Amino acid sequence: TLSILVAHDLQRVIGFENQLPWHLPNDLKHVKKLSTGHTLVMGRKTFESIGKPLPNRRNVVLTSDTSFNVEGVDVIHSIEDIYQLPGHVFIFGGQTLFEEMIDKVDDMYITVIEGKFRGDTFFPPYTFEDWEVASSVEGKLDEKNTIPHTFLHLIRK
Ligand SMILES: NC(=O)c1ccc[n+]([C@@H]2O[C@H](COP(=O)([O-])OP(=O)(O)OC[C@H]3O[C@@H](n4cnc5c(N)ncnc54)[C@H](OP(=O)(O)O)[C@@H]3O)[C@@H](O)[C@H]2O)c1
Ligand SMILES: CCOc1ccc(C=O)cc1-c1cc2nc(N)nc(N)c2cc1C
Repeated sequence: TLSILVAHDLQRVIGFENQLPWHLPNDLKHVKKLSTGHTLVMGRKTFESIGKPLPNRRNVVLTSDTSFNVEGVDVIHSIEDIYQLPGHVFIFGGQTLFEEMIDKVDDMYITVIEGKFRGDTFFPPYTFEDWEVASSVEGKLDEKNTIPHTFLHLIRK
């Protein structure tokens, strides 16, 4: 299976100055639950943003840099390389990867951040005419997690 994994706000903002615009521990827990034991494919900027590979899963970085050879990270240099990766592969960002992959993926695991943030990078537009809502689950709020959010699993019709 090839899936997108993304958090975007009400206006599809995903990032600002190479980081997330929001602090939301529960979204990171969601990512952990979905992708542990599986594969993440990410662009070079996203990787440099996190700074090290995420534990307990295969981290794959897409870059044109032929000098890229980082411990605990597998590198790929083409979109076409993604299709040779076994198991459940999650397209992990950022904007460029999402734009390149949204027409190719089986499904999407979206965390809708129910706020309006300043962004400089965006998830591409999509329509529910093309995507069935397999599930929609409201995130629980508390002291550590104060921004309303909804976990959507969308499957291409
Ligand atoms: N909210 C979220 O779900 C989420 C998730 C991840 C990231 N983000 C945010 O997204 C933003 C970053 O997005 P971005 O678009 O600027 O960068 P990005 O997608 O993370 O990385 C862009 C880089 O990926 C590489 N790349 C992409 N397609 C390629 C291809 N076909 N062949 C070779 N290399 C390719 C290139 O690296 P080289 O220049 O080295 O060739 C390119 O410059 C940040 O603000 C970050 O915080 C948000
Ligand atoms: C680009 C900055 O994003 C991060 C920085 C730190 C951490 C820490 O776990 C996680 C993220 C992060 C959260 C994310 N959350 C969701 N729902 N989906 C993603 N595709 C995603 C990707 C990254 C990279």
